[PDB]
Amino acid sequence: TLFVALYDYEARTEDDLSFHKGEKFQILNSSEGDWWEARSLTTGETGYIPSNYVAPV
Ligand code: NA
Ligand code: NA
Repeated sequence: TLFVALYDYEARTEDDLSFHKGEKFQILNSSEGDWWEARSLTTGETGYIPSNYVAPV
């Protein structure tokens, strides 16, 4: 399942990942809590994204 960003998000540090609304992600870890480790299908960048900012495609 891919996930798609509902809103733009600007990351605070190198650990979280900035993204634009409509960006799609493949999710690598969702089991660690509510920030999921994800790779952007736009750029390939990988980092934590807030799981409440994305929805399944
Ligand atoms: Na970042
Ligand atoms: Na969500």
